[PDB]
Amino acid sequence: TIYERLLEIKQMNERVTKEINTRSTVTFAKDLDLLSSQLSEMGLDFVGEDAYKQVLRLSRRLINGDLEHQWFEESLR
DNA sequence: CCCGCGTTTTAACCGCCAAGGGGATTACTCCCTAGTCTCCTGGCACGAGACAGAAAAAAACAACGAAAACGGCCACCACCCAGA
Repeated sequence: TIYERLLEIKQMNERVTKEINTRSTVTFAKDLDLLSSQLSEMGLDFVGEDAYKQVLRLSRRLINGDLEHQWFEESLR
């Protein structure tokens, strides 16, 4: 069950790292501050590195309890 | 109408997990309250005077209790209709 729940994350990780590393803003949310800075202020946004390395790192953070089980949900959302 | 007993359904209860609001505490600092001296004027005691109200007597009226009249219901008689 764990292996099957991580294989999909692997494939989607290739594709989704490709995606996330090119998440464009538009023009007018920044001038008027219309984007969600919440997942960035506490560094849960997946910008900067792999997806099948931040999912596992976040899982570790969650098991140790350092990461809320609610914010992990949004970050994976 | 409410108690009693019985199926049938509902949700209370337990227990377990996850999250965080807010109780509780600590440390810093200041602004508010206690305290005190001097000043005085508001509140109290005393005196007074007069009018609001108690009283009162008398009249008006406004609640309590009998016989006649009117209306309604029941019984009896008369008239009309239906049946034998």
